[PDB]
This record gives sequence, C-alpha cells and structure tokens, in this order.
Amino acid sequence: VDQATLDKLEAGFKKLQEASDCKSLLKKHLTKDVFDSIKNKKTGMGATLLDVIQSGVENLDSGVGIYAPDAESYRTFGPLFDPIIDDYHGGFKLTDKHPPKQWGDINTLVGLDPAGQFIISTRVRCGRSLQGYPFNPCLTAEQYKEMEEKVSSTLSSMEDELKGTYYPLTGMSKATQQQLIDDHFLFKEGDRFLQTANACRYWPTGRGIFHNDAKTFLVWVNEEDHLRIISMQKGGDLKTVYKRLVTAVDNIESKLPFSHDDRFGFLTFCPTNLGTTMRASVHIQLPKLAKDRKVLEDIASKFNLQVRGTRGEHTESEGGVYDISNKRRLGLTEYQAVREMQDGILEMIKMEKAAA
Ligand SMILES: Nc1ncnc2c1ncn2[C@@H]1O[C@H](COP(=O)(O)OP(=O)(O)O)[C@@H](O)[C@H]1O
Ligand SMILES: NC(=[NH2+])NCCC[C@H](N)C(=O)O
Ligand SMILES: [Mg+2]
Repeated sequence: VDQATLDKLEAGFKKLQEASDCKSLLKKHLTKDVFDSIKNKKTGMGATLLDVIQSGVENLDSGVGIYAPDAESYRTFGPLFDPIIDDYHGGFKLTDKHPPKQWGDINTLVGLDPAGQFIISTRVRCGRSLQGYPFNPCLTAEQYKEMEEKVSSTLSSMEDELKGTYYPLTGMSKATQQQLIDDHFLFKEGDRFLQTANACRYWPTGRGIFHNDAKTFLVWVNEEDHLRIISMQKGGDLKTVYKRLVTAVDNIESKLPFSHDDRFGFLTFCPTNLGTTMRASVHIQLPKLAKDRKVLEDIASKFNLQVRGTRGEHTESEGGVYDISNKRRLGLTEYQAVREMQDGILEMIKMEKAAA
C-alpha cells in the first residue's frame, strides 16, 4: 500500500473517531486494533481498505458505511466485514454458513390487506453478480458495456408474462427517465453513498432497465449490483408477486452464471445484501402507528423490519407512505426472509386496527 493511501486512511480513521454524532456500523466496529491489522492489506485487484470505507468516512450519516470493491475484499478485510455482517443480519458467526437457496412453499403465503385500506403496493427484489466480473469500483468502461450486452441479450429470450424490452439509460430522454423514477420503477441517478464509493463511474454507460409491458417485472442493469431483479404491482397480493419473481430468477439463473459463495451465499456489492439478497417491501400507510416516525421504527425493529422513505432509502415519507421491508438477508432462506416481512406486516396492520 502506497503512503498517500496510508495518510488518507489515518485521517479517515481520525475523522470517524472525532465524529460523536456518527452512528454507522463502520464507526462501531472499526477499532484501532482491527484498523492496524488490515490497513496495510491489498487485494489481488489492488483494492485497499480506503476503497472499502471511503463512502462511510465521507458520509457520516451512513448506517453501515462499507462496500466490497471485489469478491476477495470480503475475506481480505474480514476482520472489519465479519463483525458488521454479524451485527446487521442479526447473528451470523465465523462458523456460520448461509443455507442453500430455497424459495419454499409459495402456497403458504397470503394476501396482505384484502380490504386495501393500508397497503398501496408490494415489491420483492433480489440481486445477482455475474461470475468473472468485479464490483462497481473495479469495473472498466469496457466491462460495463460487455455486461450490458450479455444481460440484455439474455433477457430478450424471456417469454409470456416476462417478455419485455431493454431500455438503455444512454439515449433515454430526460422526460422518460424522470417519469420512470417518479413512478418507482427506475433507480435514481446520483446517489451520494454510491458515488463516494466510486460505484458510479462512466455513468450512464452500461446502465439501463428491462421491463415487461405491465411493468410488473423489471430488471436493473449495473446500478448498485450487476443485476437487480424486481417483481411488483399495486395492492398486497404477495403470493402472486413472489411467484413471478421465483419464476424469473430460476429462468435467468439457468442462462447466466452468478457468483455464489459457500459461506456468504449470493455475492453483492454491499454486505447488507448478501445471502438471499432479498428485500420484500410494502408501501403502506399506518395513520395511527406512524404518528411518530420513531415509534413506528421501534415497533418495526421488533419484527426485524426496516423503515424507508417513499422514494427509497435516505428519503422522507411523503403523504404518510412508508416503505417497510425485511432487514435481514443473510443466514436465513428466501422463504424465511419473505415470511419475516409477511408476518411482521400482518401484525402491524392488526395493531393499527386495534389502536385508539
Ligand atoms: N413496495 C414498493 N412499491 C413501490 N415502489 C417501491 C416499493 N419498495 C421500494 N420501492 C421503490 O424502489 C425504488 C428503490 O428504492 P431503494 O430503497 O433503493 O430499494 P432497493 O434498491 O433495495 O430496491 C424507489 O423508487 C422506491 O420508492
Ligand atoms: N443500498 C444499500 N446497500 N443500502 C445499505 C447501505 C447504504 C449506505 N452505504 C449506508 O451506509 O447507509
Ligand atoms: Mg437501491
């Protein structure tokens, strides 16, 4: 590791120390001992600790604050990643292994709010990384383009309900782009946490969205992860939303090779997305429980649920609409993760109905 990087790491560490209002997992778990023992380490593709922690040093309002520039990073900087992963996913020890993929009995899932008084829309997504490619900070412009061609060619063979069109961001009109974002379909541009992780280079080259005509099945290409695979619709019919996702993923997995680790499950750029990579969410109004956003969050956390704003993480609630989803993704099966969202949302609705 070059001396300029060391200097920057030292001031970075000093900055986290003196930030008493910082509550990130990075601040919590990067101790002097941990720091000294990995700060001189470098991965096979030359990623350093600075590449891992820069986002969380620059954005002190980070909740987690680290990313993995390449797959090797998860082991090379294991003394930092391991306790943060344990913490975030609710108990995952050095001796633990993520279980094999298991979608489970789809017929056991239920509709979430048949009267339709609380849930606006239901969404399940997964992420995948292509074998043979590093994560965002180590990609070249040529590689973004290569992966885009591979992925869009594969998706053009989708059939029936999953049949659709790939739309590159390159050449998309500002009007279409902004409309897709406002309608909750397309990822937003210019996320500061991603940008400071060097994860947005060469933007918009290689970035785009595939969707069917109904926009109930969507694929994001080269945003945070190589692929995000999304199923969504209005209402709370979780069984239909999940079924569609399962069908799409199993179909795509038979055509593309995805990185899967014996311990961590499916590999992703952020440690919060490891394992099942699954985030099942509702957009929901809870007039009585959400009177205080802080009380909503305390209830939700007892159900291992996370609260986000209307336009995604790091945004505010607009019109009392929250995004509520399973927090944990690693150390439990796909079926378990979606059940944690299902069960928790059912109970929160019961509490809202009973509340005075
Ligand atoms: N249940 C939902 N219904 C409609 N839109 C949703 C739902 N959950 C998330 N979204 C939208 O997904 C987009 C991405 O949000 P973000 O928090 O980055 O989630 P992720 O990247 O995990 O999919 C945002 O436009 C957000 O409003
Ligand atoms: N898109 C995600 N991976 N979100 C979870 C981490 C987001 C951001 N890096 C933080 O520490 O707050
Ligand atoms: Mg996102």
